[PDB]
Amino acid sequence: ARTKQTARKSTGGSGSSDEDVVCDVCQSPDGEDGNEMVFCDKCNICVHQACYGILKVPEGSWLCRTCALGVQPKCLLCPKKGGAMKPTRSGTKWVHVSCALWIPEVSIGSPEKMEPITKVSHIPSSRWALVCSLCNEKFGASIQCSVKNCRTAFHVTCAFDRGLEMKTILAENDEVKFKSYCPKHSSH
Ligand SMILES: [Zn+2]
Ligand SMILES: [Zn+2]
Ligand SMILES: [Zn+2]
Ligand SMILES: [Zn+2]
Ligand SMILES: [Zn+2]
Repeated sequence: ARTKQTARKSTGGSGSSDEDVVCDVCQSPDGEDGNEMVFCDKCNICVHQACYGILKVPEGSWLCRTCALGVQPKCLLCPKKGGAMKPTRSGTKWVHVSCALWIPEVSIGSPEKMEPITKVSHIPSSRWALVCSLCNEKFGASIQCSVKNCRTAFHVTCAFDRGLEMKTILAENDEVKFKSYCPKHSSH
């Protein structure tokens, strides 16, 4: 499959194939050791292996789940269509991987496969009650700024699309903490 590669040829020039391409899930621009950035050959999103559950990069074509099934579903947790999505346990509904990761109560189940997406019902009612301060659509679940006593709310996908600071911290047991910061509190 087509992957984003960073290296320097003997011909000179840039050291990256797709310089403006980021992972659709975590928006990082770089592949990592054992963690290639793989393109979907239909919708052209690029995703880390570890962000989407790609155990091994296929030598042939690769399609994301929604393209492989020929569907364009909405996310249960936000109003955005398109992007890296995974199905619920029974296959009837779909959730953005980023929404699932950044909303704490959502479960991924298998770290290797990054699916099924479960425990959506464990999201407390307060996240559904909030109105995203970025798009103002009374739909889906919103998270809040990690700053002390800042309760500005936003969808995960809206946070990514509007340039908010979305931070991941890696700990020694290989768990990952997911933090988010409103515009006023973002570092950049
Ligand atoms: Zn990623
Ligand atoms: Zn696709
Ligand atoms: Zn979503
Ligand atoms: Zn929103
Ligand atoms: Zn804030």
